Amino acid sequence: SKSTAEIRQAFLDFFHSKGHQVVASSSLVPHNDPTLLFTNAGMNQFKDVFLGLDKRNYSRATTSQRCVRAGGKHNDLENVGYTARHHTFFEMLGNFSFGDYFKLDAILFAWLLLTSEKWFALPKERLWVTVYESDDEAYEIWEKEVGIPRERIIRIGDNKGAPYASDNFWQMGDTGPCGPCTEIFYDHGDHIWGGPPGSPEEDGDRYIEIWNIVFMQFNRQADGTMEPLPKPSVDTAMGLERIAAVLQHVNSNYDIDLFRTLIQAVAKVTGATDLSNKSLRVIADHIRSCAFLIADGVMPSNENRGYVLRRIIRRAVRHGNMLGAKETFFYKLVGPLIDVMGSAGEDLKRQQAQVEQVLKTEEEQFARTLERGLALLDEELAKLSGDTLDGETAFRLYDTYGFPVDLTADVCRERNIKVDEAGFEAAMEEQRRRAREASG
Ligand SMILES: Nc1ncnc2c1ncn2[C@@H]1O[C@H](COS(=O)(=O)NC(=O)[C@@H](N)CO)[C@@H](O)[C@H]1O
Ligand SMILES: [Mg+2]
Repeated sequence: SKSTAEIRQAFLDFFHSKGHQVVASSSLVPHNDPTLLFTNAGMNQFKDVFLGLDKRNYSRATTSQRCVRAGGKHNDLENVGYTARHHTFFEMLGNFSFGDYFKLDAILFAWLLLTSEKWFALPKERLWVTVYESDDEAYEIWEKEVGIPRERIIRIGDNKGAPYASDNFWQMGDTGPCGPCTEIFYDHGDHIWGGPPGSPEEDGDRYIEIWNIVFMQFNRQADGTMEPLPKPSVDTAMGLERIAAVLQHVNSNYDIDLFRTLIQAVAKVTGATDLSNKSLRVIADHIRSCAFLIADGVMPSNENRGYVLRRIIRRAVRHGNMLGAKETFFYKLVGPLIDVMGSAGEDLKRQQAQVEQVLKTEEEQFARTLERGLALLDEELAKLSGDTLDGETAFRLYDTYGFPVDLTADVCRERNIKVDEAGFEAAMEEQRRRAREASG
């Protein structure tokens, strides 16, 4: 089959022949907005280009952007380990048109790359597409120009039950370029639970969203009002891991080449006994986020981005501990991570030791309170009559043991236990008021 690295190459090449300028992936730290926690999409570095504020010598580009969706408007952290298609760290294979080609060529390029016997050649019967309800052009293009069956062109209205809370209307974040979009889904077939988009069981992992194609029409200014973009443009992202799963004839992103090997490296250093465990996937994912974030200059901390990183690190250590890790293990996964990435882990080779060091200190510190905190937790769980852990307990784990609220929640989740988040909030606010009183 085509390997992950081969797929990334083919994609960039294909769009290069179609006149797309290959641009280097930006860092996970976004200096284009301070507003933004981490790079969450390939279009981020081109945000101001779509607006017309930032000007380039190319009218189309193509990138393989590294993204972390662990925060803000794009937060997939809690999905990690429960689906076979979600990561914190993942790569977006995307093509961009700035004032150049619009819908017809955008859809044509996508179909060509996916279906062509000469490129990488998915079964046509398997593919499904979605369009925004109002998008008649897109529908007609798929139906007439491409030749897709009407039964497989699902229209999606503002179906999240707010104007337009739509899977087919994509917005950058709180502000920025946006517009209706069309998505390409692949059927991994009958054995997986799940139905097509717009269907009750649309969330299930059978029909996977491979490629989103956003027709950039509008800009969201500040206030809610939606001004038009100077020139209609195209923004697409195909998930490298998800398409690799299709091409490599697997169903889970965690069965693709680089995850097969990465999970084995996790089993080695944790003493894990079976390779089909939730925690192995979680750790394999988290090492990608943490290692790359640090390599891009994010130092673990208690403030802002550093804290999100710290949280992910600690959550990963917690899983390793559960698997039976006898000693510091997390930093040992940097090496194997560098191998299974190669071209894409460039910056990560430069600093390897700096990253291994940061990840080592971090785990070494959390381990100082980890197991004692887990005991505190287990005690309190037994005292529980109900399915909800009191907020005071959650606050104690945070205040004393350095357990981020979501980490505690992740532990309780595995036992069908909720954590009373209102109480945690109350306890947290009560300390801010004590700090405010004492300090004045
Ligand atoms: N958490 C995630 N883990 C793995 N892959 C993801 C994740 N989120 C998105 N992707 C992949 O990236 C693709 C694009 O993401 S998208 O939000 O739907 N669309 C966009 O980001 C638009 N900005 C396109 O420029 C998706 O189709 C999916 O294949
Ligand atoms: Mg989506």
